[PDB]
This record gives sequence, structure tokens and C-alpha cells, in this order.
Amino acid sequence: LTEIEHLVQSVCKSYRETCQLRLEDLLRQRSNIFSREEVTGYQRKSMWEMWERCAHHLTEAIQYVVEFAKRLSGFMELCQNDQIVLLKAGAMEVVLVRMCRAYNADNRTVFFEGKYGGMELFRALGCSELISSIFDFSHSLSALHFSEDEIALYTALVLINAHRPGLQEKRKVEQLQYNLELAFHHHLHKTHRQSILAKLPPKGKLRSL
Amino acid sequence: LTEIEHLVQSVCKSYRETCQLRLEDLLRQRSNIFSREEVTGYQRKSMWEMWERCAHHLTEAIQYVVEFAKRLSGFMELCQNDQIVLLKAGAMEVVLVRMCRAYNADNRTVFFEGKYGGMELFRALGCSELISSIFDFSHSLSALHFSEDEIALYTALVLINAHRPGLQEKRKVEQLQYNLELAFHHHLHKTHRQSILAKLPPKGKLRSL
Ligand SMILES: COc1nc2ccc([C@@](O)(c3ccc(C(F)(F)F)nc3)c3cncn3C)cc2c(Cl)c1Cc1ccc(-n2cccn2)cc1
Ligand SMILES: COc1nc2ccc([C@@](O)(c3ccc(C(F)(F)F)nc3)c3cncn3C)cc2c(Cl)c1Cc1ccc(-n2cccn2)cc1
Repeated sequence: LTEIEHLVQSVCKSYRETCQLRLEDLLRQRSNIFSREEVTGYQRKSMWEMWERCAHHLTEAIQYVVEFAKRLSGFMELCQNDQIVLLKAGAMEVVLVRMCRAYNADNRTVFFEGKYGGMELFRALGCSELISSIFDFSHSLSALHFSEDEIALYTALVLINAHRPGLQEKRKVEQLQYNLELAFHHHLHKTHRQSILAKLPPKGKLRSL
Repeated sequence: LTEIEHLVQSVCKSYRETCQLRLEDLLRQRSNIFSREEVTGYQRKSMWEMWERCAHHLTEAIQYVVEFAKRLSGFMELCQNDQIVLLKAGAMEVVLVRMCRAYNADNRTVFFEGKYGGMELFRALGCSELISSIFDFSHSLSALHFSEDEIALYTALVLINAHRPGLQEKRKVEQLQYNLELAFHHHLHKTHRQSILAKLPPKGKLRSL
């Protein structure tokens, strides 16, 4: 048990050190909503200006997820190729999961570049259905009321997936995965939160949306 | 006249050396249309996989545009800051103009990753309005039947624009711009193609769409 409970600890600690934006900081800024003047400024930008801003933010978020993977006990031991495949396959899946921390379901806003704004903040993109899916996915995830410890373990499971294609040493990913799934269960039962397992999004929904 | 005509030559030669994809190779591949199986494969990908694909292709195209600017006589002489502002302001405008070369208006398809596909190739993006704009813009530009020499001069004009905000040494951009506009006119007149000037897209349309 001290084995599993130490895995839960190092996973959470690794998440703490790589969460990029602390939860308490995002909640303290909730009342800081973008004004209409500021929304129009975003809407007046060009399609390339908004596409490039979001690409930058996502690329920077992936780096933090790379560090999260680096500090998962056992991930560094996996072969180089398996490290690339797992990251390229699930890094952005973890970023989108992390994005729900920046989402406020009370008013349906998201933290972005200093303040909270709705979907209309991203109109210049021309990706209203994509953005709608991101808001909708975050809204459905917010209804789980994830703790930071639950996001730490859940995101680690999203990353360490033995089924990804291209994995050469599957069985050594299977081991690192089962330990994480069991750690997930131990922490959930010790906090009376096992009822959210049947509510998590399917492995497939994380992507196509 | 040998002064203007040599500017037309070095601009076209610079375009030739930086066109990335040669026109003859794009035309030779027009009959190579994506099959339905291959279209579904693109439509089954994840939102992040397609966004990541397109982002990579666009970034790589910008690099070629950077080289096109480097070889425009006088551009290197401009100050460092003015080089950054001009490129950041018009590099993607030149990429989108160049994209019409990969567009076939006979069947409304575009070359992408080895074959020609319609707008339904990008459905997984969730950016139907944006993509619709790239197709519509390319279709309107295809009706001009640009020669490669005309794209060389026109794109150089799109890049060298004295009106861009942030330009410190405007008058030295004005000089390099006037020479290019006059070169544009000389080549169009000597080829009886001056009638396309009244048909070019406005300076603003190149962006927001
Ligand atoms: C709703 O649309 C978005 N919402 C976002 C909300 C937060 C952040 C975030 O990166 C951030 C960090 C720091 C600051 C700063 F600087 F202000 F503090 N601002 C923002 C952040 C904070 N915690 C985690 N993340 C990731 C970025 C967002 C982005 Cl990029 C978009 C656009 C977008 C999203 C997804 C795809 N996509 C394409 C394919 C799949 N998905 C495309 C575009
Ligand atoms: C219609 O949608 C697209 N059509 C494209 C057609 C061609 C290419 C191209 O880069 C290329 C090169 C090599 C190969 C390969 F691999 F086959 F050789 N394939 C393709 C290319 C060839 N000549 C010039 N270019 C640029 C890329 C395309 C892209 Cl990215 C899109 C998506 C898209 C378009 C625009 C924005 N955007 C965001 C803000 C504003 N605009 C976003 C996404």
C-alpha cells in the first residue's frame, strides 16, 4: 500500500510542479471578465493573428505536459520511441483536460491571456464549431468537480496508454499503466469519490469531438 | 528601362528559387485525386491531429516566404525591425496567395499532402468557415490566371508595403515599393496583362476574410 500511496504522491507532486497555472490563481481571477472593448479587439484581429496566438499558447502548454511526463516514475525508463509516441498521442489530450481548470461553469467563461471571456473571444479564428466543442467538453468535465489530485492521476492515465499505436515495448507500458489505474482507484475510494469513474469521458471522445 | 527590367528579372528569379512547390509538378498531379477511403481517413482524425498538420504545413510555407523576402533587392538593407514587421504583417498573406497555385478551379480541389482534395478533407478541423474562406479566396484568385512571373511581382508587392504599422524608416520602404509597383506595371504592359489590376483583391481582403 505504501507502494501505491507513494505513486499517488509522486504523481500529484509531479502535477503540482508542472500545472503551469495554479488553481487558486485561476479562481481568484474569475471576477476579472474581459470588457466589450477588449472582446472587440480580439474580434478585429486577423485570422492569422488569432490562429498564431492560440498555436503559441497550446505549444507552450504541451511543454508543461512534457515535463509532467518526464517526472512520472517509470516514464523516463521507457524507450525513446515509446516516449515520443505516448507524448505525441496524448500530450494535447492532457492539455484539453487541464483547460477545464480555466473554465467557469457559473457563467460559461474561460481564462485566456489575463481575463475571462466567452466563445465570442475567438471569433477571428473561424473555428466556431471547434471552440464550441472545447467549451462543451470543458463544461461536461467541470460537472465532475475534479480535485487537483484527481486531475493529476487522471491526466497521467490519459498519457500512459498501452493501446497507442507504434508502441514497441507494450508490456512495460502496461505495467506502468496498471499501477496508475490502481493508484487512481485507491485514491478515489479513500476519498469516497469512486462514483465519478462511471462518469468519465470515453477514451475516444478526448480527440475527435 | 534596363533598371526596371532587371528588377523584374531578379524578383522573378528570386520567386523561382523559393516557390517551394513548382507549378509544373502541381499541374502534373491534378488527376491524382484523393479517394473516398482517404477522405474518410482525414475525416476520422482528431481535432488536434488536423490542426497540428495544417499548422506544420503553414509554418513551413512561411519559411520559404522569409527566403523570398531575403532575396528581394533592398529588403536586406532595411533595418532589422522593419524586416520583422513587414514579414510578420505579410508573410502569411503571401502564403495564402501562393496557395492558389495548388488550387484547381475546374473541380474545386486543392493539393494537400500528395493528392488533390476538396473542402471536405478538412472537416475534422472544426473550422468550416475559415476553410470555406481559403477555398473561396483561392477560387476568386484563380480566375485571374496568374502567371508565375505575375505571382512573383504581386507577392513582392504584398510583402513590401509602406503602410504597415510599426515601420520606422517608411521612406526607404516607399522607395523599394515604388520600384516594385512600377516593375509590376512594366511587365504587365509588355505582356498585355494590365487589365488584371482592376481585378486584384483589395489590400484588406487578404487578411480577415
Ligand atoms: C477556448 O479556446 C481556448 N481556450 C484556452 C484556454 C486556456 C489556454 C491556456 O493555454 C492559457 C494559459 C495561459 C494564459 C495566460 F497567458 F493568459 F495566462 N492564457 C491561456 C491554458 C491555461 N491552462 C491550460 N491552458 C491550455 C489556452 C486556450 C486556447 Cl489556446 C484556446 C484556443 C484553442 C483551444 C484548443 C484548440 N484545439 C485545436 C485542436 C484541439 N484543440 C485550438 C484553439
Ligand atoms: C485549404 O486548406 C488548406 N490548404 C492547403 C493547401 C496547400 C498547403 C501547402 O502548405 C502544402 C504544401 C505541401 C504539401 C505536401 F505535403 F503535399 F507536399 N501539401 C500542402 C501549400 C502548397 N503551396 C502552398 N501551400 C501553403 C497547405 C494548406 C493548408 Cl495548411 C490548408 C489548411 C489551412 C489553410 C489556412 C489556414 N489559415 C489559418 C489562418 C489563416 N489561414 C489554416 C489552415
